[PDB]
Amino acid sequence: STNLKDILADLIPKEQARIKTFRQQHGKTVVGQITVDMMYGGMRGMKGLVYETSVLDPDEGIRFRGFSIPECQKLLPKAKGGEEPLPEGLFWLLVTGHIPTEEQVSWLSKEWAKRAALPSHVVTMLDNFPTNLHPMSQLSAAVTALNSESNFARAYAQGISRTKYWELIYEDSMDLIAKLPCVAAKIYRNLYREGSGIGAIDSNLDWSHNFTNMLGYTDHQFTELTRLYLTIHSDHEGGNVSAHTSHLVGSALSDPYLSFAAAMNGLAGPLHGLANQEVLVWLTQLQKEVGKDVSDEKLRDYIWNTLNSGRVVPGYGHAVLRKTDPRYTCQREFALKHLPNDPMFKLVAQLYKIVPNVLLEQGKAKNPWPNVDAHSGVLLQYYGMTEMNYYTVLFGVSRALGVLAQLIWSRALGFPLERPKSMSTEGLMKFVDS
Amino acid sequence: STNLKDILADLIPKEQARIKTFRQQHGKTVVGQITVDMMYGGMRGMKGLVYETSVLDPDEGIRFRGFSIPECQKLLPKAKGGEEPLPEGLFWLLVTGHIPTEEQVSWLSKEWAKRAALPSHVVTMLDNFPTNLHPMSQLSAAVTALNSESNFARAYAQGISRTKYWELIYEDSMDLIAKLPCVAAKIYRNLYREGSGIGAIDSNLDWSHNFTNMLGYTDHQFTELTRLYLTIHSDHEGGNVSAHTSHLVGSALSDPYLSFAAAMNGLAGPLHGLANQEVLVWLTQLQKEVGKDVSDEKLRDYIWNTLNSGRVVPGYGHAVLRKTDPRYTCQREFALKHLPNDPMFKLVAQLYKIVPNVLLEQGKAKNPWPNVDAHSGVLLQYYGMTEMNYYTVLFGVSRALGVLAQLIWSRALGFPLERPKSMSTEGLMKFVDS
Ligand SMILES: CC(C)(COP(=O)(O)OP(=O)(O)OC[C@H]1O[C@@H](n2cnc3c(N)ncnc32)[C@H](O)[C@@H]1OP(=O)(O)O)[C@@H](O)C(=O)NCCC(=O)NCCS
Ligand SMILES: CC(C)(COP(=O)(O)OP(=O)(O)OC[C@H]1O[C@@H](n2cnc3c(N)ncnc32)[C@H](O)[C@@H]1OP(=O)(O)O)[C@@H](O)C(=O)NCCC(=O)NCCS
Ligand SMILES: O=C([O-])CC(=O)C(=O)O
Ligand SMILES: O=C([O-])CC(=O)C(=O)O
Repeated sequence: STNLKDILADLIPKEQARIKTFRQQHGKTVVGQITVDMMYGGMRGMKGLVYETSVLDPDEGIRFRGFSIPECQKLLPKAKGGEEPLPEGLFWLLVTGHIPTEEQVSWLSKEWAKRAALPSHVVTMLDNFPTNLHPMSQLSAAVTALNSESNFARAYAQGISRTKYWELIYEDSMDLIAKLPCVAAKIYRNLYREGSGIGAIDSNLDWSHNFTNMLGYTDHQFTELTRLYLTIHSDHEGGNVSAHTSHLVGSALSDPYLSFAAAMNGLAGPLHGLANQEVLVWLTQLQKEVGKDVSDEKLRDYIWNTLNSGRVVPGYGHAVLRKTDPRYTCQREFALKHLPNDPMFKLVAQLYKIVPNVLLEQGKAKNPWPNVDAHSGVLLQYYGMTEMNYYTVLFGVSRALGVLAQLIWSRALGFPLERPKSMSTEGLMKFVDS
Repeated sequence: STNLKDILADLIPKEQARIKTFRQQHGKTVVGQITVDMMYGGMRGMKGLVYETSVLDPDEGIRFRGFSIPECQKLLPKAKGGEEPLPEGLFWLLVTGHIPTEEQVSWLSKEWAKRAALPSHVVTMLDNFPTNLHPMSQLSAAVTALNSESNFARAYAQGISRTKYWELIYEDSMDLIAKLPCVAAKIYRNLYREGSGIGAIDSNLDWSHNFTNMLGYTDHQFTELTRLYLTIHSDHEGGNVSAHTSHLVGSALSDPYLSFAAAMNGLAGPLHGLANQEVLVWLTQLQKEVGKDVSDEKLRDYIWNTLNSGRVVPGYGHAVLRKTDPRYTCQREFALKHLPNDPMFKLVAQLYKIVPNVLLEQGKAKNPWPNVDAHSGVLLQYYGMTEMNYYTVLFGVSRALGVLAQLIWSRALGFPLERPKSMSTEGLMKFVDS
């Protein structure tokens, strides 16, 4: 009806049947080869897992259940006075494969509003943490401590049918999504608002709005940016470190809280969730070095120096993507729509033109075009979100949507423990020699 | 000399050269095929990663740097008045590929004794946690909060050469190993010893002994069991969920603390680190149902019922192993040596004979023989370690040794971000159809 759990109950049998047939006909079909280099090279280009919620196409970028971000911008419900898609509807899409109605999204905002209360042990933990404990650590720790609240963990220990796993996983996932802005906002306030209270959840507000309210912002366009941000960082296929970590830990039947916290520890890594900060730090050094106002000619020579030094241009490139990132494009649209005379944004715009050509000549790049992280920092900074250490928390809150959507499906489809075979160098040499 | 870091500094270049040559000659060599079923089946039998510290051979079980557990029992230094190998020496083996001297192991015990102090924010967090927060959650949270202490995290943000990564990773890993018994013991005392202090580290004691002292035990043979336990659970190749999680999160350059905490969230999962408890719970139900003293004939009929009900016999089977687990064998040896007239152990012994034959006839089993978890609970319980929820913490403290050993090498060898490609069902169907 508007009850997601019932709609999902109807979808699951159909998907189980489809997969069962496909495995019966094509289980033994070879879809790729594993080389020595793939084993040493982090499984690069290895088809490794099934992940239903999103598929990253190298040339066009991300599709959410086969929908592009432009399609999502147009189709997904917006807040009444807003233009930006609500992350609620994105989650509905990832879970159901269907664009929700307005009423479905309204129902979901209300659900998450009612599940958001933190247990007091987690409030205490958060309030006692020192200011020098990184916000991503605080998040992960708190989410792990939330596992006390887990339906799945409790029911599993009492012996529960395999077929009922997804239901408890759904319940925990909805609970975690609900609580995450409260957790995230407590961290922000404890670190940068002298430990002031996060205030009330409003049952008539969407998730992003309750979040920006608890963060202590009121600017309507910041809420709009947050809706966009939370929508587009939500999922990036299954092979990224945070999706894969959530997937792997979850495959051992760790509850959503544990699986998500482990994902956060992966997103905290420099090579996964820190690029936003790296970009902003690089832009700041840029201005410092050549000046806050620059012609396109100087700017072109700086890139070259960067590269000759053997240093990357942050925010350009991607592991699998090979064209401009649609997550970048849509932030650009927001900017030139809402802050086009922003000096930092202008630099971001400038680099868009210049950097691509360079990286080409250099050769080594595969993808000479920008990723999402090239553009997120200047938007956030524009609206007073200046605490760069905190940025990966926003990413984390976003990424819950995609990874938990998929976790529900992994349990509904009965995906088993992920357990590849490892080899040593010595072992792999003898293997090859016979 | 006796400085591990210097010895490891000498080993690394040689291994880099060996791998570089091997990739140049054999990078493009195919070592396996990926099928649709492997993607749906948790990468089962997929050669997925390089993991140097240990290799699980399906027929003989685990080798630590090519040494068996029997070899390890004989070669590895023991405590002076002891017979059981010290986990210190195991860690030395995994790190160096070499059996340490007595003096090397003594040096290592002293190193870990000096690094063990907890920061006060982690003591506070632990002391404030409620009793209904699972010990594995408490561990993971505390380890994550320890990331405040990370050398690697700090140095990376200041820009550090790739070539120096392993050194800071070593430092953090040694620090984490040191602190882990203190963390683990604080949890145990807060949960089951009314929050009494963990008392002092003794700089002349080995790690396991300081650990059993902080746990509040004095029985010499418990310390001996702990040495054995911590040695044999230390590593089980790279494809298990906790090793792989540590490996994946670590590949994003998450520090050892974050990587290990994420591993713990995976070990907390029922299908990875809970089998010990499942076994004990099953044995208890067993006695309850058929009686605490039984002939081998009744016992044989119970198994059958279990199986006809569509329920597993816990502690039998393995994902990759296909014969009796040497980790099982060596606990048996300890038992029939130290507690042979233990009623629970006798049941464990009885099941050894009977269960294998059953599982055979049933067919479905691949491995009809016992794994390590069949045997750990009765040993621990025998010595008063009766809090089953806590058992996976012991496993966790053990598993640090192997996963952190390998983390050092992954960073020394410059292993890149792990990033396989995922596919949807829909996508994988179209892929196959062309
Ligand atoms: C995203 C990124 C890590 C992808 O790494 P990758 O898949 O290994 O990249 P490639 O396979 O294209 O690497 C080919 C070469 O181009 C280099 N390269 C890639 N992107 C580059 C960039 N934006 N600037 C400079 N050099 C770059 C690589 O370092 C490598 O050089 P090398 O041969 O000297 O080692 C890489 O493009 C990068 O470092 N970008 C900047 C950081 C960033 O924006 N990250 C966020 C996305 S995860
Ligand atoms: C360890 C274990 C999970 C391995 O799983 P696996 O690799 O999928 O096992 P297999 O491939 O051998 O499964 C073949 C069949 O034998 C069954 N089986 C395997 N071990 C069994 C056991 N000890 N008792 C009963 N049935 C068992 C499986 O459930 C499966 O039955 P199915 O066809 O009805 O689904 C499995 O042996 C098990 O459940 N053991 C008991 C729990 C345990 O000891 N786990 C700790 C080690 S991780
Ligand atoms: O795709 C990746 O590997 C990393 C990333 O950009 C993301 O997860 O959003
Ligand atoms: O090997 C596995 O997959 C699980 C396990 O027994 C271990 O990690 O010790």
